[PDB]
Amino acid sequence: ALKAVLVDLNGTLHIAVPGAQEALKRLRATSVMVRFVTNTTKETKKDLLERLKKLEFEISEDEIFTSLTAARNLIEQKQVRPMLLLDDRALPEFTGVQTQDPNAVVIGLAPEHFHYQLLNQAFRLLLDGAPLIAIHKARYYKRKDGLALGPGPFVTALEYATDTKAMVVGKPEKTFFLEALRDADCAPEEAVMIGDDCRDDVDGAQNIGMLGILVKTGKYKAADEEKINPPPYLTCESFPHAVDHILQHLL
Ligand SMILES: [Mg+2]
Repeated sequence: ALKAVLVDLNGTLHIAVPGAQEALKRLRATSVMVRFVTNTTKETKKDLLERLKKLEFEISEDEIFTSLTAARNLIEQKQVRPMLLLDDRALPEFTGVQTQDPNAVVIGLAPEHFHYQLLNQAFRLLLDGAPLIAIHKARYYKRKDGLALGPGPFVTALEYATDTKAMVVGKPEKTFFLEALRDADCAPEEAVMIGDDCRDDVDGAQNIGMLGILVKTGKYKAADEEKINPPPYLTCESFPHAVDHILQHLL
């Protein structure tokens, strides 16, 4: 009955977690589809794959899925020409997407685009009926010189200005999981997500009816499992442990 396993790529697989590359080879001995997922506004599948190959994982490219892929999929489903308020680094993920005469607004973390004039242009697309698509809505992030504005304040500004709500496509939001699961052509109920983040990874997956496994690596702190309802289907020490459980109980 288990058809797909989604695996967070950051803190679940490396900080390389010991046993991970072996545990994954073991998971592959089954027929389960394996997907490697992350929220990102900046990173390509090619870079992420690279980083994983360095670390001795056997992962192919068609297996990495991100916040950006979710946005490309939605773009292609809605058949819209987005204005891409994205870092120049994300744009390889949108090659072949039409952006001229735009009729949609896609917004990630794009400081160089996060100025009045270009924001006002986006505003006028939304007044005209353009859908607003947000990669995610984080208030801030940490950089070399301290906390800095993330994409969330700027999504909200556009939302405030137009009295509309963005479709958010990054974790914990439902779209991230449904698009990740799209290539397995399976129900969320027939999949599991493994992450070190009880909210973004595990609660997010379980809100659409996936089984969520919280691992005590990466950004996990003791009693994180207690902050969500219901609790994670399973909380365990690491990715190799998650995997043994899956082999035992779910396959
Ligand atoms: Mg992570």
